[PDB]
Amino acid sequence: GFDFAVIKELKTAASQYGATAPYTLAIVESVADNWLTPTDWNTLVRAVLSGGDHLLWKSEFFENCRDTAKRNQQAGNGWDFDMLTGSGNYSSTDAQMQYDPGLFAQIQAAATKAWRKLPVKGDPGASLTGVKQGPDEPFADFVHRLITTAGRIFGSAEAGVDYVKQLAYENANPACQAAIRPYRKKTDLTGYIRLCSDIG
Amino acid sequence: GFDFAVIKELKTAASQYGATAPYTLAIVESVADNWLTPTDWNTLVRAVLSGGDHLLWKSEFFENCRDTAKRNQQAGNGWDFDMLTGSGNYSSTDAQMQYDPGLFAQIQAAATKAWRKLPVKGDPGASLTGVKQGPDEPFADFVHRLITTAGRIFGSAEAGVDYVKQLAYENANPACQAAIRPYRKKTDLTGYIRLCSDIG
Amino acid sequence: GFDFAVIKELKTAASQYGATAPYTLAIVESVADNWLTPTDWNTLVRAVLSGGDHLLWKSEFFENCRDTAKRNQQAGNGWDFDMLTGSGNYSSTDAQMQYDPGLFAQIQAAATKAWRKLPVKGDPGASLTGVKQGPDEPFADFVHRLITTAGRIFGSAEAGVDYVKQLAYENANPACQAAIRPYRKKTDLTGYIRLCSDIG
Amino acid sequence: GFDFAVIKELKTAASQYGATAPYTLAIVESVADNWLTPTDWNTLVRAVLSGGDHLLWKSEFFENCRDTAKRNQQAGNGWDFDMLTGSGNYSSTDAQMQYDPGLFAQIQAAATKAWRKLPVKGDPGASLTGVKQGPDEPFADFVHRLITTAGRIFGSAEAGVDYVKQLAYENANPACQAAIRPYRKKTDLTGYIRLCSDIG
Amino acid sequence: GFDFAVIKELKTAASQYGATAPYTLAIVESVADNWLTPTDWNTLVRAVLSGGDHLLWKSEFFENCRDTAKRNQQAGNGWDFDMLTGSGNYSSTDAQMQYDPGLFAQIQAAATKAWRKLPVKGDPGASLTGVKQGPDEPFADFVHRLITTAGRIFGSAEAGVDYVKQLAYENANPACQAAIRPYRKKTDLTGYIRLCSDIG
Amino acid sequence: GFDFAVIKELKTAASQYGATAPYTLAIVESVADNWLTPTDWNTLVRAVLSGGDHLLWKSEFFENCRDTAKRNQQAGNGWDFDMLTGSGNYSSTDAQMQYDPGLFAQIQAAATKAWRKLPVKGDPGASLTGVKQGPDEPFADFVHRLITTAGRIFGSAEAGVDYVKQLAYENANPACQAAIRPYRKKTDLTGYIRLCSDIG
Amino acid sequence: GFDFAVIKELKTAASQYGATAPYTLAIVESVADNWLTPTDWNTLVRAVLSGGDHLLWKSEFFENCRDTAKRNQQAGNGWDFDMLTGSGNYSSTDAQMQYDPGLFAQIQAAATKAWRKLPVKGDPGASLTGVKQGPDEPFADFVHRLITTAGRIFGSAEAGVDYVKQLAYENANPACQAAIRPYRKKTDLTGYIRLCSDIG
Repeated sequence: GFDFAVIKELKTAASQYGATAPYTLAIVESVADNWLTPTDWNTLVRAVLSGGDHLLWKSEFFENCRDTAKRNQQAGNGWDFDMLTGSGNYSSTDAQMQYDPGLFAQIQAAATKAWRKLPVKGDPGASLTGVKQGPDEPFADFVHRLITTAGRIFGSAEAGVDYVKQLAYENANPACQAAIRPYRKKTDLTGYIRLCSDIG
Repeated sequence: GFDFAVIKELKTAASQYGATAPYTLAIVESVADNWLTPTDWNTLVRAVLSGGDHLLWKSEFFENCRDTAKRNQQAGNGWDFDMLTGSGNYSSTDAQMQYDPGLFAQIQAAATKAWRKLPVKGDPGASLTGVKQGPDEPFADFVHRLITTAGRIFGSAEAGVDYVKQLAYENANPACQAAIRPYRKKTDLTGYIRLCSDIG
Repeated sequence: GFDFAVIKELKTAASQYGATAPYTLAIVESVADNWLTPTDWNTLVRAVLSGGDHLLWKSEFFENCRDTAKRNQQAGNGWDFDMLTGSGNYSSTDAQMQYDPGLFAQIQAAATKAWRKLPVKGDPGASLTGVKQGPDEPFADFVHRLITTAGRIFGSAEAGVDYVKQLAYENANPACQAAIRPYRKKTDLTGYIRLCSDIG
Repeated sequence: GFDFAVIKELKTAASQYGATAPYTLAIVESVADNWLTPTDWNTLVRAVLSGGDHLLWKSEFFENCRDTAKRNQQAGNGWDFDMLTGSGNYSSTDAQMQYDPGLFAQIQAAATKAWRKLPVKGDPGASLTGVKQGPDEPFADFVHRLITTAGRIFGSAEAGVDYVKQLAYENANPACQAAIRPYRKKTDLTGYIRLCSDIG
Repeated sequence: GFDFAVIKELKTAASQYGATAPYTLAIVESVADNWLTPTDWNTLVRAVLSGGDHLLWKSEFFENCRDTAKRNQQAGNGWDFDMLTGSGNYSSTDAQMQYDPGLFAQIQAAATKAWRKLPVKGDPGASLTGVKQGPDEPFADFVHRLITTAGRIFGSAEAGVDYVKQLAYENANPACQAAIRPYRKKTDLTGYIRLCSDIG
Repeated sequence: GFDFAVIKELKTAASQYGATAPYTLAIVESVADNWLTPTDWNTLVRAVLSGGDHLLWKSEFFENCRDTAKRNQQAGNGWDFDMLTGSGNYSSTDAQMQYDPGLFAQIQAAATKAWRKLPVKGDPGASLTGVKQGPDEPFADFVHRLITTAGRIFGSAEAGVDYVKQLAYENANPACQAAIRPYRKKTDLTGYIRLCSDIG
Repeated sequence: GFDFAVIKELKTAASQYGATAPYTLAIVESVADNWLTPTDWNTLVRAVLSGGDHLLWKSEFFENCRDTAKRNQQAGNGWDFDMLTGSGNYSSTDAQMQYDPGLFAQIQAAATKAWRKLPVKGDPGASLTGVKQGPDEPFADFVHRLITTAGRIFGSAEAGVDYVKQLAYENANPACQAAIRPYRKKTDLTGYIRLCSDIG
């Protein structure tokens, strides 16, 4: 089916998380769940994504998939042109929907393979390590935001380290961080959540 | 074909990088390139991997793939039992090799889908952030090792940050780090490669 | 097949590890993988091993296996003499190879049962607890050697204890141990690998 | 024939020298020596190179070469579609190998023309002017490396100038450069090779 | 067609830039655009160029092109003598114009291949690094001249470096350079264009 | 008709003004006035412009225009392939000129729609806010240049503001600006044109 | 037969020794040992050598050898055109191999005569008299290198003279030469080999 808003949302996450974050490809493959055409899949993506990424993925589609077609006719499928074009001649919606289910397996695998291929820019997440917690904002909630998105981008929650500790420290508001740095070194989450829980 | 050593190597990388590092799944899908049986694929993996991971992936194989079979017979493939068991009745090597190429697409997609599913433990890389550069070891080569594997695990080379700077610092030998910390703060790779290039 | 060198190697390990170390019986059963004659198995072992061990195992073979034959003819196998002698009358290589596969199961089980029976001397590993690390030798590599072989003999890596700590200590070179004992008590592997990493 | 490693090597040189260094195009035209298909030539290059470069060169291939086809049919060749597509309809390996030798001349000229067209990024060589000679590394060998690669990139050995002299100076180790700068100004290669030839 | 003046101009650029500067071969291949005879091409070049270069290129023409003819008759072109002489027997203008278009591809490729081969002297550009800006001449325009021609010869605009900075410095008039050297070190183009913009 | 020089000129303005300045699209649509082929329009633009921009615009041409073709055949035009390819099969110049005038309306609208789509880099005008008036150059003429081009890029003459006042100030020569800043704050164009009108 | 590497090696020696050193012509005549075509001999040499040398030798070949042909037909050989062209009409490999053995004598003599004719530049050996022994390098081995190559170029080992003595002296490292010059004048090889045999 046509996913509209969640597509927009993953595009937003793609610009913040990058088309490499376990998040993004997880959602990719999640949407790939449905028997549907790569044609509109890719029109959709080039709508959210930017052109050359798209057309490159689809050109490598043509190349590798028609090599697969070589193999398929070595095995003798008798296919690979029309659907395995994205749209060959009359793939107008349903005429493309005429997929073989194993042909659907092929097309879905190829689309996700493509999407898997091309590299992201390489720097959409800097915000994570960046400025701080907002001063008025609650601290532990900010830290929770931090570790959750750090798992999102780093790929695991188990990135937490004195690196992450001083990341939160610098990111804490001047009040809370100014309490923590004189508080102790080797200070753990319990100390922070204990201390800075007020407004004043 | 039977990949032996590189399989061993990815298993080693899986215990160090984890079955989440872009490295590991990249190699997974790279090996998935060949028309072959998921049966020996999975026997291989359960040989390198540990059992429950394997049999769980293959049970979810059965479940989701026989739902796919529901759909396939809604479309009317007339298949999904024998090959889409891993081995149904007489999948003895070649009799399994009797795959439909679209059936191969399905099985490869399902295997990689499974492997994609289950979570790693969550902490095979601690060594990265860990002890140091060896004292006798050359420093810049160590740093190169660091950023390369940091890209391996973090998923991008663009993790480098004053975090990574003090990571190298602590990791540098007492000589080089003892030169760098008095040297300057805000010190970049050029400074390190400049300074500590000797033996004495 | 004829394993030559690895047999020699396990014999070496048997004199150092003893025919009790999980290592040795693991390799025993690993070699037992093949449909082959206990005859040459045992000629091989008595070649590496020493006679009375061998002939005793094979005498208990005769005894328990011919009791098994009692049972087999209670069930009525109609066998147990020729092959279940090791060589009865014309077991000359292939004529012995005429094994029943369930007969092979029996013979392999009996051979490994025998090998399992007789006791080792009781002291081939003293070297482990013994003299030291060589002075010029690297320390942490020595310690790694220590814990690996300690797992080999003790049967688990989880023998490591302040016992093992002072074992390494005494075993460390006079330099490193003379650094460690004044360094601290309750000192862990991190401390050792940290300190003694040099040559001078 | 299939050049594998040297292709990898020129790709490495392309990232260091750039697809403009006399080196790179010299090797390009050197490989172009053989009667072979631009199809796999270009698949190869897009394998080493990055996509848009490739497909752009091949699109301009289509454009200019089909203008050439205009001319060819003004002269009346009766060709330019199938081979002069890269693969028109059945250029499957040998069916493409069905080239006319003058048609091969055309295709080789067109491929090299394309490759000649598109511009490099513009900065893969900075290393040349960059950090230094390694301190332990021998100096004159480093200088030799310098002038050789300077010829590689600049296109001639006759770039050597007091620019290059102070380039080597800065690049020399602190020992050798600290000897040379007090040594003299207007110092030539003979002076450097004379002075810094030791270890200490 | 007969290019007269631009040929003269590239010859001038060849004596200043050398028959290696991306400029010169770019113009070479640009003129090669037309279906025409290598005969007058080469008469033209030996008119601008100097003899041995020419006749050497054309001798290697004969050699490599008649090896190509070997191959062509292995493929069976049935040609290579008359046109693939430059003029065999009756190549008098139009009778040479009787080229096959694939034969034209061959001849153009061969001519440009030749021209590509032979080496320049090795030092036509010294003027670039040389004397200075004229004193009365405007400085920034001179610098623009510098970087443009430096791109011409070096092959890229990205040669600009403190080398090029002191090149302009020395090249600046005594007034402007005498202002700049006391002005600052690490001075960029903005500083120069800012300062020396006057006459007095 | 073939516009040559003005095309070059708009390309120059595109690199200085950007393909967003009201100037550039005004000229675009001005040239679009003529019944002509998008084919050569786009060959022209990709000649001045850079490839991916072009081919992207034309790919979106294919996509949206063949959706328009969907609609056209819902209305039943019976067209959209050959001309609405840019060149389908025999669009060789006149055979493309066989456009329907409403088909020309479509193609012109599509071409300008494309050109309208893709984004400029985002920074070709910095010169505007940049260095200054040349010292010898007349001031008010420079200011006139400023406001005219500021209208060109900003899209209106009504950008003039104390921002623009200090822009001219900084841009004025040291003489004139050094007269104006002590002259007054809130100084208008009349003051500047009054004061700095001399040479000395 | 095709000598590849040794040809490369003599070319290297030709650039260092010059095509006059007894070495080079000795190797020339050594290779001339085989009944083979001067055609590929000369293609080979012009591959290692540089063109005008080659074609000049072969032009004088034509001249003197066709004078020899004058004489041959005064004696009435009835030959000298085809083979005594290098390749007359159908000297394609074997058809050239159709040499008369006395004709081979003629062609070999002519080729070596040519090669004997033309003069070397006149200065490829300066290195010999040049910089020094490397400081770390062993001295007597360096001296051995010296006299061996001095025999190579000078044509005899009996060049050794107080000239050669001070050549080695200057060439000795500062240590050894600084020992020798105060050691004695009229010092012979025995003194040097005696003294400087150490490292320190």
